[PDB]
Amino acid sequence: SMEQVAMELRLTELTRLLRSVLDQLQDKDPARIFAQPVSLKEVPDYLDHIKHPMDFATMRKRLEAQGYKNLHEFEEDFDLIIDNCMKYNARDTVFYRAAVRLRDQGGVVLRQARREVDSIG
Repeated sequence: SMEQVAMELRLTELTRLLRSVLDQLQDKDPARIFAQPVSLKEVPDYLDHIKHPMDFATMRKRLEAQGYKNLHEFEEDFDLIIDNCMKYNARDTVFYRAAVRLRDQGGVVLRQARREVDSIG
């Protein structure tokens, strides 16, 4: 149907906008602390601590399959990156501090992304 096509075009345009959002958030992580999944070879206990691991590469896979239907879903995954790190790592660590700075800087970007998603529809 044409209605199904139109819905698919909207998902594609959302995907474009989320791709640009993802780029902008990841630039706020120049250390690349959040680029890849925590390795279970190097942190064998991780899944005892963290139930839903997340990272920028995993988000990019989901994005490229058009797997985010709305901005809320994408924000949920970004918050997991931050929140997981702030739980596993102590306040005094470079990892925790990196997550705080990512959260603070990413807020700016997400605030305008929400406006854009509502504005364009």
